Amino acid sequence: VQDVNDSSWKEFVLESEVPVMVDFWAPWCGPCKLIAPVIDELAKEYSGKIAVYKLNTDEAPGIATQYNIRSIPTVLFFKNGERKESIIGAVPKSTLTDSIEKYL
Repeated sequence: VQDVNDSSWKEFVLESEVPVMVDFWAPWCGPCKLIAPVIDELAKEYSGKIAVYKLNTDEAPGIATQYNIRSIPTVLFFKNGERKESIIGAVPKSTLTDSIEKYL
C-alpha cells in the first residue's frame, strides 16, 4: 500500500477519481498491526476500483489534526474530496467490504 503524507494528501486523496480508503497507523500502535494484513488484502482485491493509502501519524500529524483524528487504528473513507465515514478499532474484513461496496 502506497504511503501518503501532508505533501501528497491533496493529490492522492482529495483529487482521486475513485473512492479512497485511508488507514491511519503508527509504529507504537499494537492493534494497528492486526488490521495491516486486511488493508493490504483489500487494496489488492479492489485494485482499479478504489485507492488505498496508509498514513503514519508519527510523520504526518498535520493531516490527523485536519480531520480531528485522535485515536488509532482509524480508517477513513473519502469520495470526491469529502470524508464520508470514520471507523476506529481493529475492523474486520467484512465490515470494511460493506463500506467499500456502498461507495462503489
